[PDB]
Amino acid sequence: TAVADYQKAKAEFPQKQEQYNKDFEKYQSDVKEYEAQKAAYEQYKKEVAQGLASGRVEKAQGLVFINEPEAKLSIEGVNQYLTKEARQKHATEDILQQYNTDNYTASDFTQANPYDPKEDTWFKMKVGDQISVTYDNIVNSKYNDKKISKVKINYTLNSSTNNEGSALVNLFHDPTKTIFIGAQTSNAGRNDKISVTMQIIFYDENGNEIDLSGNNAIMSLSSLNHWTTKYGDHVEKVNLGDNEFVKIPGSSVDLHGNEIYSAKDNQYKANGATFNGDGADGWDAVNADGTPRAATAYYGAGAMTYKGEPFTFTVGGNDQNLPTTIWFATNSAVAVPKDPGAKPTPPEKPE
Ligand SMILES: OC[C@H]1O[C@@H](O)[C@H](O)[C@@H](O)[C@@H]1O
Ligand SMILES: OC[C@H]1O[C@@H](O)[C@H](O)[C@@H](O)[C@@H]1O
Ligand SMILES: [Ca+2]
Repeated sequence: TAVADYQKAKAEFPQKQEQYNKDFEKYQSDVKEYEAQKAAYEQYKKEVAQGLASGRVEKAQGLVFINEPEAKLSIEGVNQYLTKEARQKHATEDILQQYNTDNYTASDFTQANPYDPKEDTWFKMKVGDQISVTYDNIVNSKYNDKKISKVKINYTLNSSTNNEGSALVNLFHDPTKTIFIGAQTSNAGRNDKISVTMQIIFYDENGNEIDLSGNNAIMSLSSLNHWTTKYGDHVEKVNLGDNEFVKIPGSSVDLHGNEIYSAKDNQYKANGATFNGDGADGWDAVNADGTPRAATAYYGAGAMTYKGEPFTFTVGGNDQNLPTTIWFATNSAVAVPKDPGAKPTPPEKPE
């Protein structure tokens, strides 16, 4: 028994030290992350408490526009819907290949919408051609206690990364999930981009457009990834136009001119990021509904006071042949720093 115990402890000890080593490196990593989250949270709590500009996220928010799972689509200005057959044919493909516009041909598109208003719709957008999407059956949303009955979003593709002046769009029937857009990156040199200008109009129950001049419509501009690898210097940017930037404390995202983005890589700790974006517990992890999985989502986020005026998102920087994609969603779910909990404690040294 003493022998059994002894030989087991001896035999297991190498493994226990291996695991200890792993757990300690994790602890050291976790503490840097914890300190960062804690710093961001404390600054956020201060800004809310003291009424600094970033506190407007909690103090000025009159918009509730986060979950509209019953919304249905009415679309004007789209000429090239993806056929159901083509959608089906690409549904098993990896996301990048799904948005590789080189893998679609003209026979994959039709001028007649095959999608029910109640379902996510796929189409090719064309550079310069504004589309107008009306979303109604809006059940959960309001602005300053005006129930929202309908939302209209205009979208305009300004440029693409492909050489066809086009991008493939998955348009969510839920307007709070917005748009998933992508195209092949046809050219080398990382200087092409997908750029979409949008404008969102909310309507009240009487069908009138809602005046946002009370500056209570705080909208998320989350998941502005910037990664830099051998495969690209991929940067997601928003030009806020006449809307106002709301800085998220601790965020990698800041104002550079009238564009917001992360000036440095915010995707890989290996590239200097505070948090990794990738994986099920990376800062950029999302549910199918687009809702962040991660308390650290603030890190790749900004926000805006949305004044009802156009804004433009852009993504670009991929190397040639790596399709450029962005799920761009804006809604009232601003990603702010959250309570990181207890400081992680070092693991017990096995002895
Ligand atoms: O930035 C747009 C969106 O990108 C997606 O990853 C998710 O739906 C959100 O985290 C974000 O709001
Ligand atoms: O890390 C995953 C990310 O991929 C990017 O290409 C898209 O912009 C994001 O919306 C998503 O946030
Ligand atoms: Ca993103």
